[PDB]
Amino acid sequence: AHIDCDKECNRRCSKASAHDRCLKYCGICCEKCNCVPPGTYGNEDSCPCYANLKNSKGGHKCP
Repeated sequence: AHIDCDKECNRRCSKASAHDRCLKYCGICCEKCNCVPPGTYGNEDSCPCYANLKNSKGGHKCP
């Protein structure tokens, strides 16, 4: 089922300069892979669904 990547991301970038560009972006990445890791770090591994989610350049396209 769909997870609250918005309500969750709301924390990831709860105080991020781009509280929007971040969340928003997550609002999409979520669709790509319903994964929301804690804070920000290697934790990604935990949720590769979104981790593996990168661009062509090979950089984290998602926040």
